[PDB]
Amino acid sequence: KVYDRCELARALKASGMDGYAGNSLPNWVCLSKWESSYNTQATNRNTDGSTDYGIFQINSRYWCDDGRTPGAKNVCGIRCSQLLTDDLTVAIRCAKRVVLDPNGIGAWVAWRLHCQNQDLRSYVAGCGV
Ligand SMILES: CC(=O)N[C@@H]1[C@@H](O)[C@H](O[C@@H]2O[C@H](CO)[C@@H](O[C@@H]3O[C@H](CO)[C@@H](O[C@@H]4O[C@H](CO)[C@@H](O)[C@H](O)[C@H]4NC(C)=O)[C@H](O)[C@H]3NC(C)=O)[C@H](O)[C@H]2NC(C)=O)[C@@H](CO)O[C@@H]1O
Repeated sequence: KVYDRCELARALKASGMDGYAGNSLPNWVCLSKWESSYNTQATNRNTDGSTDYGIFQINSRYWCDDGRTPGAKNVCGIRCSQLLTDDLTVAIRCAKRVVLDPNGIGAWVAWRLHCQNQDLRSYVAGCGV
């Protein structure tokens, strides 16, 4: 599914992402936009054999099992395929686990690049959330 920006903002707010581990909602909408253009089916293969999956582009070296990644740890304890559904439940559950590690939201390259230190008001403007 390709989510609409406010549609995604509502689903994230409903799921307790607003303020999760101290990260306000706009943070999550901004990273989703730059990581996947709001597409739950987005996939990106890396030079290292890993692949990034879903709306949050979660990497198969550490978080999920895709059966073809060298030295994979599967910390979320899921199949990477579960990160590509229209339903965001599993992706959200795994994103919540990722941000608890020491690097926090800095785990996401797109966040470090396009969202960190920026004015993110625009990402939730007009959503009424
Ligand atoms: C630019 C590019 O090629 N790639 C990006 C890709 O980097 C993004 O995926 C990110 O990959 C990085 C690099 O592998 C991941 O960071 C590692 O994350 C693990 C897990 O948190 C860290 O190990 C943790 O280390 C802490 C501190 O020592 C320990 O407390 C924990 O025990 C250990 N946890 C476990 C469970 O092993 C490791 O240190 C990180 N490495 C570095 C150098 O920071 C990052 O998690 C990952 N992000 C996501 C969202 O999957 C990816 C997404 O932006 O896109 C591009 O492909």
